[PDB]
Amino acid sequence: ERPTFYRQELNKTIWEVPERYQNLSPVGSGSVCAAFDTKTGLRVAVKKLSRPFQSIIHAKRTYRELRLLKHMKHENVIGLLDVFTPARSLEEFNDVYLVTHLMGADLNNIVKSQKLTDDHVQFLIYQILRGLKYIHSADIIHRDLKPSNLAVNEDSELKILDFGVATRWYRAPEIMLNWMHYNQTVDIWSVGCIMAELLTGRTLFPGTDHIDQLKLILRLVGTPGAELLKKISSESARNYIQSLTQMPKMNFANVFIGANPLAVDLLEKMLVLDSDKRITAAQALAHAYFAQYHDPDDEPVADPYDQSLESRDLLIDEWKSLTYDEVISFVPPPLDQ
Ligand SMILES: Cc1cccc(-n2nc(C(C)(C)C)cc2NC(=O)Nc2ccc(Nc3ncnc4ccc(N)cc34)cc2)c1
Ligand SMILES: CCCCCCCCO[C@@H]1O[C@H](CO)[C@@H](O)[C@H](O)[C@H]1O
Repeated sequence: ERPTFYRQELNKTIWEVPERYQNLSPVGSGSVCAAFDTKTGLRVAVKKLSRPFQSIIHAKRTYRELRLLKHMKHENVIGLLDVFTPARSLEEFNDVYLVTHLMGADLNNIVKSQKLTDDHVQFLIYQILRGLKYIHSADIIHRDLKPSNLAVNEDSELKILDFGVATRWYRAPEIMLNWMHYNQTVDIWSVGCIMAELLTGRTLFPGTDHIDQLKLILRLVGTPGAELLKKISSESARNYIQSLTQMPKMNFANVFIGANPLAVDLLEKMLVLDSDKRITAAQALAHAYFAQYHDPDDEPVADPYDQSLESRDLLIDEWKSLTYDEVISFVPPPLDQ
């Protein structure tokens, strides 16, 4: 069933791809070409992974990304159109290519190139939360949500991805404080930071580093209360928190001047320091702010995903063979009609 492959050098890089994919053109940097998919009609991104089996960290990362992308089947989350290698045997297996729908803009472009209406914010944050509900239901935490990880087309349809502007700006305070474990609601923190930026056109917490990032956060939300202090396991974190000059929680309505009050109320529900008290993605979808999009009959959950597999301690050649099996067992999506 093997397709016919053709070779081409593109910016001093070899590219060996099925005939299916035509008119490869580099779009930046592994490395990515825009292509025409003759099978489907669609414009695609073909990403040739960089040194996928260089080391155990690379091989594991390769395996994890392939497995995750094979699992994602939701309108607001990146999906896999195809995965291929030009190898006809495991023994000649060294290259992995991923194929996805080609993206135009990201949300860093739309924010930095527009003044967004409240109506448009409603729709974009809705879709982010709808993809997160799905991702979170598989017990997956994104951990890296920021505008550049959110693709948005000319129809304002949005997809969550991970390309793999500081990330720290959108990171929950518990990750700043190097918390041992963290909750799925770290991602809700990020959405709050993103939503804020879409409403104001400004980075909410542009910390120059991690201590500075905490400082800026605490300025808005206040220093921890005695309920929250009681939940700090770390002796060192606990001392440092108790060492702070107490700051009061700001009223977000006096900060987000001119914004829709329902949008402000939601921000108050997302940007809570205590993560146990943060609104969840599924709860967020039912907030009055999304009254005109929310459809509890069309906000699906994912099948369970076994994370134990990508976390084993295996040799390079074993991750390699496992990745090969995932490539071979790939079943393509159905075409539209
Ligand atoms: C590194 C890594 C490791 C493990 C998992 C991931 N994740 N995780 C996810 C979630 C949690 C959201 C399921 C998604 C991914 N991987 C991912 O999104 N991969 C991806 C992202 C962007 C592209 N690239 C382009 N695509 C579409 N148009 C373009 C147009 C231009 C351009 N330069 C690039 C592109 C290809 C693959 C990522
Ligand atoms: C000084 C700023 C540090 C405040 C960090 C507290 C915010 C995190 O909140 C904490 O998240 C944990 C991780 O999932 C949970 O186990 C705790 O119950 C929760 O209170």
